[PDB]
Amino acid sequence: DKILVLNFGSQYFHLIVKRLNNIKIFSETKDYGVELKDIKDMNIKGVILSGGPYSVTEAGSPHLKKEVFEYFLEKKIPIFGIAYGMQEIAVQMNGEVKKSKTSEYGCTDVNILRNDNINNITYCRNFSSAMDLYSNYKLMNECLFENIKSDITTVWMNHNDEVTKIPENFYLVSSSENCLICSIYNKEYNIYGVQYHPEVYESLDGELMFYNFAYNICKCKKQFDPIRYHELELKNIEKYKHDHYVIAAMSGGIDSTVAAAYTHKIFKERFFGIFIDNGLLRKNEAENVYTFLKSTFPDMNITKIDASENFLSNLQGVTDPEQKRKIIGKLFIEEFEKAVNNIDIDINKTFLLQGTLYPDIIESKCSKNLSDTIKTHHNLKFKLFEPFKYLFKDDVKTLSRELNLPEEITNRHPFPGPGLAIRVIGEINKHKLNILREVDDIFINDLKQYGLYNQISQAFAVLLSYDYVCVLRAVKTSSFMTANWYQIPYDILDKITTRILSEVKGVNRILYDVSSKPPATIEFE
Amino acid sequence: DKILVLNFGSQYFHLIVKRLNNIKIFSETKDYGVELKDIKDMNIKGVILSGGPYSVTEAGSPHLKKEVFEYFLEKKIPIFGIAYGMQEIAVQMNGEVKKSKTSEYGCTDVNILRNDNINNITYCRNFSSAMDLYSNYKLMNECLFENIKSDITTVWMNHNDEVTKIPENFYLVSSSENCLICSIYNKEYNIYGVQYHPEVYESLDGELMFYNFAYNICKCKKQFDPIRYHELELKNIEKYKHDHYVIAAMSGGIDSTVAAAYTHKIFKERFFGIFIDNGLLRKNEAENVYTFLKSTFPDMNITKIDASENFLSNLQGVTDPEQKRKIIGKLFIEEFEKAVNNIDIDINKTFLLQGTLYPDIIESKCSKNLSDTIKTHHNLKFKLFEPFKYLFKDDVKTLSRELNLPEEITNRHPFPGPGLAIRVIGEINKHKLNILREVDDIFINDLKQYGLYNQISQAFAVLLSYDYVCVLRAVKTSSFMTANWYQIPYDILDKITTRILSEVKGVNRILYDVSSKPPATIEFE
Ligand SMILES: NC(=O)CC[C@H](N)C(=O)O
Ligand SMILES: NC(=O)CC[C@H](N)C(=O)O
Repeated sequence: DKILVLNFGSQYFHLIVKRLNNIKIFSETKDYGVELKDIKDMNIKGVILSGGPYSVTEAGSPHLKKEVFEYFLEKKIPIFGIAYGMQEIAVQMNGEVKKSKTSEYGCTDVNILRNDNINNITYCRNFSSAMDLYSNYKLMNECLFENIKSDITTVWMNHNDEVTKIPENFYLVSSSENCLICSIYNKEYNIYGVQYHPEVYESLDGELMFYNFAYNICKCKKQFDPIRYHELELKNIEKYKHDHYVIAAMSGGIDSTVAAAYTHKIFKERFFGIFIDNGLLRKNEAENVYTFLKSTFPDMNITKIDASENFLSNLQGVTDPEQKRKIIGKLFIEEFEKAVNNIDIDINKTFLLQGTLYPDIIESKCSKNLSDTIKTHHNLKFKLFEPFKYLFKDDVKTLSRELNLPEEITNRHPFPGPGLAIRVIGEINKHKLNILREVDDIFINDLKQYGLYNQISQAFAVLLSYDYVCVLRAVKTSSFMTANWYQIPYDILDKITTRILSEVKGVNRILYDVSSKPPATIEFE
Repeated sequence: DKILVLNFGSQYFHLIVKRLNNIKIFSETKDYGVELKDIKDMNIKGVILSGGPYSVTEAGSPHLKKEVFEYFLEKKIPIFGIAYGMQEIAVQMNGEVKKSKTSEYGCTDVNILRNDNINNITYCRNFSSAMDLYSNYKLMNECLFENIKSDITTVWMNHNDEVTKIPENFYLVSSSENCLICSIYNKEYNIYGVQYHPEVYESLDGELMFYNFAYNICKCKKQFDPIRYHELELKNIEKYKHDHYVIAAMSGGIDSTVAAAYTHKIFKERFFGIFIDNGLLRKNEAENVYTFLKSTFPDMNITKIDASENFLSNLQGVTDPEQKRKIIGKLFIEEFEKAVNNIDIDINKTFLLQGTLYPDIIESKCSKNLSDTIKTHHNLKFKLFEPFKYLFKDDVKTLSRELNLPEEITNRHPFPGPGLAIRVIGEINKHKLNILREVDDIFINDLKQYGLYNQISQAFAVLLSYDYVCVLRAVKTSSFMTANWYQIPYDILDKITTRILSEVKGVNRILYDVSSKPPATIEFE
């Protein structure tokens, strides 16, 4: 089952192939000007159209023959157009493509469209209501996007021309802030179209859309099941389990606690657990995180650090978020090294274990904004060990269940690097932290009691013997650069605010953030 | 139909009579030790028990005979106990009254109880859940409180002993923060009990509960209908319509615009309208308020003032709310006098028209907190003219409809004295006002568009080319010292926040206040 791929001049053409090789599907390359005789004798159950530096309507521009396109639809050959490829599918099928209003380059989020998802569009006036615009186009109920987490997906943009008129009898599937008709799907001829480049590493769900295309749509008979795994990288390092050591910043997050779980199984004695209580943690996490780790991992060597006093004194006076982040970052590297320099081992023979995920890499790769980022800490040059570099968050959740670990660790909302520092606005103090912790803990303990925690991506509190003002944050994260605010039922919401202003001393006003990202952010500072 | 009133030593006993005389019901006085023979020959269709400096259970304390109480219930004579009077009704009917945990003195709000109203109680742990406590007592569906605006009512407290055990087969009707079983009602014997003193001027709904008691419960045949009126005071001043003049601070509020409407009819030429644009007003109120007034009152002499520049320069640097209020107040008296000193008339022969209401007097009388107060401005000694001194807000709404005035003026939320000054936190600027006005106007224009404005007591925005944070305020006011926060439907709420962060330049975050009063307030500063 060879899937045919055609080149139009895309600088990402090899990535299109490399994607197929990672998902272990056979592939054969031909250009955009192949005579039918060369692809008729071959068994082909799919077609892919690449991008190209040319304009889809200008003179001398690369295209396909008229009779070769009428060869696919009759033989039931699913088509897939990328960027310039999508534009080619439009032009040949009575669709109009002209120069766009504004170009698109870099990381970009696109909205999957149902008749339900239409409400999630804010940019209606960019090209002026929600349904007032999508009444001109078709929709449906969700097949390319089978098994996708959210209705958003981060993709790689590189183009200046977009589609202007949807081809004959097509469904509009996706839209972006600067490209309305971004993705299409013909149910009749089983054709898919996309303006972005899913093959690019920056595109998060690129391999997922390819797996659904060739397997679940083109019906290729697999023949290659295992392939890429979290254990493949682990089975590799097994050949170093006596030569070197492995250290890890035990933070308490699911990413660090289930990465250390396997790396302790390999380096049973050569593994060092380093947990640092910066004093910027939540209520009782100074002990509960440590106590839990020692209990669940008895054989694991754990070194607990209390540099909280070194964090407070160094943050005194500092009110600017950037310098507050700069201090915490440049101080975390110190207390970590100092801890490593308490356990005498070969520095040139040791690994740096970092539960790093595929989305974490791109979030750092595609430099957009790093205020809401979680993995912050990502004079000693280590050989970095990131076995989950090609893995997802939902994946890690599955492994943590296989290890008989509780659900408490897999439901735990992602707690960022700088901690409560960017949650205490202005001057930071040990007193303000105490007040914020009392408020934050009540807020969380209730969300658990009434069962809303699991339905929220991330929830916390912000502080704005003086009486202070508190803000309650609760979001529904779709991508690392876009999120909504969770709509807490009022009856439940009322109880929390009632139980905070009554019990906690030092607060007389509670606010709830009702601003989305963009243009806002998850974290205040 | 004489209503019997009994004295126990209350210092407010005459007020109990004075209330009856205002509602024009016949009354006859006897003490707490009347022999039955004196009240049997008299036609009595009601009974009232007053307070007293004594304790209801101590030795030598004033009480009633056992056979005189068994005289009412058989002859169908409705009873009404006040403070010590209520405590007497309890003791004689197998109810227990002991010294309270904490005393109560001054203005106090009490909660009317249904099975619905139980959720409005926050002080459950003062004597620990909502229904967990009121499951021991009885409730019902709302007769003493016929035609009452809210489920709260401001009353006058003076006592140290409260009831501890509800008398045989009684309904619990009201509760306070320091007195659980505050008001009772026996459906069997038609008996009512109250810990507070409704006869006191400070008690807002004192005359209302008396009108329902004697008329709607005791069935007295009226014989006196007109009595107190808004026109009685107006018909009085008619004897000065040539001797003196009348000036009024035209603000734009319903209280000033429908008070000037009548006073212009009397002093057709001797009346002066003074509207001051302090620059702290809402969007376009600098002209819309003036233009409306001149149009609806063509014959009325109106003097428009633009002291906005005198308000800004004087408020520069001032960030403390108290001094911000102190400046505005001490400056409003200046621009008003200066305006009066532009119209040469006899200063010793002029009236000061002030649309003042009965609740406004008590709000100032019972000095609790004046941050949320509306009537703020309440070297020239005038003869004050307050014809609505004994009138309610709901009353004024009825008169403004009789004058064929639009609903726009009767739905207009009460806009306070200091204006947008206490809504711009910190340094005040002409720039910040522009940004706040754009946000506030959008917020209001939407509440009108989606029809929530009328269901809200008061709604506005607060600001916290720099990007600033905005807070949206929307409350359900029950009393001038207690209020909830309105629960805006999310779909509607989402649109507003979406339309502010997109259209308004200078804001990147929107918050919504979810704190009630107490312990918070309506206004930030
Ligand atoms: N990457 C691309 O395909 C961009 C090519 C060309 N600029 C276009 O408008 O499509
Ligand atoms: N005003 C009153 O009736 C108070 C009297 C007395 N102190 C009591 O506890 O009732």
